[PDB]
Amino acid sequence: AQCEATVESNDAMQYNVKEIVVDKSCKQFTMHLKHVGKMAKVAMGHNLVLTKDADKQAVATDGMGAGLAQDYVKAGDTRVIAHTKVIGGGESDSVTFDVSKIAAGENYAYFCSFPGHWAMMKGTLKLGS
Ligand SMILES: [Cu+2]
Repeated sequence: AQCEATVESNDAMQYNVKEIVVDKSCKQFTMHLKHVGKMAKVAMGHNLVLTKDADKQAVATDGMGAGLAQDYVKAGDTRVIAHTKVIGGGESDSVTFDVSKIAAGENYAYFCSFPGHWAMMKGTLKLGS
């Protein structure tokens, strides 16, 4: 609703939403992440990272080497448009980004960069109205 969406992540390594559509009327957009499971962040942590589809694996790979304290996102990664921190069960986080950083027709991927999670936790985001 509005210029925001909510994605729930669980203990089975899956997002509940696979597609997010950003309305052209939005200048800013907010992504809310809820970890609805009950596992600790050191075992089942989840975040939400947004990049072009092409940068997915490169960003996830560098992110794994950043560490948990860095939310598994390489500090100042120029390929990451937006990202939340890594959360454990019972928690949540939000990230707001400038819609101008998004282009029509372009393909964007949101995925979890916690080690090994990217291959199963990913979705598509695009500008469309
Ligand atoms: Cu995850």
